[PDB]
Amino acid sequence: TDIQMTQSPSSLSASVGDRVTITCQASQDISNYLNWYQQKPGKAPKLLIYDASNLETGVPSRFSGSGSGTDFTFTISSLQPEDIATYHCQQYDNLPYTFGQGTKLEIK
Amino acid sequence: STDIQMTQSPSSLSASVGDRVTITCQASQDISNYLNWYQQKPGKAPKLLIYDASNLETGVPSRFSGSGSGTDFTFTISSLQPEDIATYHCQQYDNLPYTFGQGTKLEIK
Repeated sequence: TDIQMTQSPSSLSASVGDRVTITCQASQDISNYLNWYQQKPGKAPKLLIYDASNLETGVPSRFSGSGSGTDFTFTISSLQPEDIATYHCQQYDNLPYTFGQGTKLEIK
Repeated sequence: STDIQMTQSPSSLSASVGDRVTITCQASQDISNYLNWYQQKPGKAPKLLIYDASNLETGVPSRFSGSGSGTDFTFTISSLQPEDIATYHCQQYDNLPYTFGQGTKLEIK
């Protein structure tokens, strides 16, 4: 009965300056309880956005999140080099707080 | 409140099939037992192995275990198998933002 998180796409390539758009779907209504993490090799995954739309400390304004209920979107308005990473969503409405499969970003 | 910093050790290790694997995570503040351990393989969701410090998640092999409460936590793979080669992380969920250790990458010797 775990909540199924469906994250899209699995990987994508884009150019510096480009808008990057990633989606997650929860298998049932999780209100606004969705986190977005950023992961670089050898480093701790880092939470950038929480409560679907709120930014953490030092997170630049080019990052945003939207959505409520069952459908959520993570956007990077203008891709920068330091943004190359794998991103994961996570719902924290009901335990276990399950994650999406991740999206690996790469430069074109 | 300052974000909780998880200090995970070691960063990487090599061992033989069957070996006991030991990973530790120290929290910068008391997080009671709100600590999970995940396995990360390329292209996949973080897979929950242990939750609330010491509980085995449904369907996960019993060779995976955890202990600790407060600040000092230990994760064990009692006998390393080839399918267990992966990176492992701890994560606290006592308080948003939920924060991860830096990970431990395993390899076969």
